[PDB]
Amino acid sequence: MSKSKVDNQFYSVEVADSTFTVLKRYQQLKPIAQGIVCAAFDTVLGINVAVKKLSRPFQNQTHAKRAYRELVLLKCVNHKNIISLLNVFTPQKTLEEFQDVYLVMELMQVIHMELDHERMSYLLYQMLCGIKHLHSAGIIHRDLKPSNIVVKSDCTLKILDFGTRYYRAPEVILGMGYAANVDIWSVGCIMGELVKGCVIFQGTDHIDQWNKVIEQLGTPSAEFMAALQPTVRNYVENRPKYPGIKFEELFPDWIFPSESERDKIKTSQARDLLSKMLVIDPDKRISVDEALRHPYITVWYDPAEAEAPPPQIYDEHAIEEWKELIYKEVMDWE
Repeated sequence: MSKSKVDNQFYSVEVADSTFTVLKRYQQLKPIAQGIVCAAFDTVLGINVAVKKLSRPFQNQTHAKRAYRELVLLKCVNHKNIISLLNVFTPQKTLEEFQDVYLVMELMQVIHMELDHERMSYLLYQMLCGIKHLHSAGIIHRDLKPSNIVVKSDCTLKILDFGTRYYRAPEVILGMGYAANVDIWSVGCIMGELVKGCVIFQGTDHIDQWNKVIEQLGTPSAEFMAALQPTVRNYVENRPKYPGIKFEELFPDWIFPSESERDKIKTSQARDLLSKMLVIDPDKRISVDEALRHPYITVWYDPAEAEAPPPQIYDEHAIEEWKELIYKEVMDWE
């Protein structure tokens, strides 16, 4: 029983100050503190990938920290709707000889694209699947925005990062402390932007960002303001009062698809979901679980995507302990 050659045999290519020694599957390598990163083509998967070399990551405590967190964090969070770790390998064949770690990542407009309800609800479904998986691995994104989401021509969506002010939730703006559903506010902002064709809350500065929120959604409840630090409450109380604009005025029927009788029902569904995500008070904001079960979204629901279990929940060593810990993480990828 001969072993797979493209997956087990290495070639070297010189890049800057370092020999890149990679599996034969990774071809046409081109360069693009953490380490050197080459773009490549994975001939097995038939996709573009980024190959990152970490040289002697165990040789420094601070480098070891970075390396060990990145390996365990990226392993926790692999999902079809997240830019994921595809492969980890080392050319070296024993703990004693172990020097280098290679990480392989997937290498990767639609705002202003004319979408129908089918495509919009699918993009939103996929965003929510990606956020749920992150939350289940104990990661809150906190920084969701159009410029860290990619869509393929077939409307397959992936989130690029998981560690501007337009997409940040009120509780973050006012520094109240936050839970998972900060990410729901961001989804609301992106959904609003997709439909309305502009940034929903476009503050000229950090002070104006709050003004844009209350101007459109209205002054928040006594309960929300009671939860603020007294100095923050005092500012928020002294703002002019706003009643809020009805979501039928902010997001009229005619800016959603209106062709069929199905479109009319889906527009009410879309606006209903939007009215439950763009809620100032996070205690009253829809959760990711409830959003995935919302009639607008749940037509796409597949346990394999929505309940895709994370391999583990993400939460001072000697040089030789760090080395051993990193190497065992590489050996899990066979």
